Amino acid sequence: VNSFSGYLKLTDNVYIKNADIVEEAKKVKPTVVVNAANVYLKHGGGVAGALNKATNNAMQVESDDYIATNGPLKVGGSCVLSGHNLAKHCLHVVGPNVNKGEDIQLLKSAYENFNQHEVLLAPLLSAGIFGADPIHSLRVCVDTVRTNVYLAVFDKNLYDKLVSSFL
Ligand SMILES: O=C(O)C[C@@H](NC(=O)c1ncnc2[nH]ccc12)c1ccc(Br)cc1
Repeated sequence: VNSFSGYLKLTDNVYIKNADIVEEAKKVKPTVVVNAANVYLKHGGGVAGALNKATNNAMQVESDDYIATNGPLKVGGSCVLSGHNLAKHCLHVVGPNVNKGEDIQLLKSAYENFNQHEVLLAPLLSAGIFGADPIHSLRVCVDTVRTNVYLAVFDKNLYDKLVSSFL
């Protein structure tokens, strides 16, 4: 038993809701919240900009130190950093950004990072400003992630569509 509430069950291990991941995070304090990161951990907009804003820019300060030490992530890769006031940990996962021309097949590799964590609150990778089809991101998620994933979908109209087209 865990503390997520109002999610619809899509599969044995994937759940979905219409929620603001920032607000869901501040209420659940999940062990892991997933950031929709880029390779530079520059959290300017989308989910990343919102999560970072909710941390009063502490996420960005920590991220800049990480990059200065380690260099950029790989597309499809991830790193674990602090969750600040939102979670114990933030898993920064880089899905491919279609608006940069990155290979959508890397989306499966991105979701594989979720399997290193028993339970996660996450957005749909490569959705939103990353330019991928969220219905596809959902199919890859379901077919790749084996751990328990609680997906927060900000847009109500999209949430209803994700639901009604799901197989
Ligand atoms: O859910 C959606 O509409 C898709 C969109 N999501 C979010 O912008 C999101 N999601 C959850 N909480 C949030 N608070 C604020 C934004 C937000 C998205 C955009 C870019 C990438 Br890359 C991946 C996903």
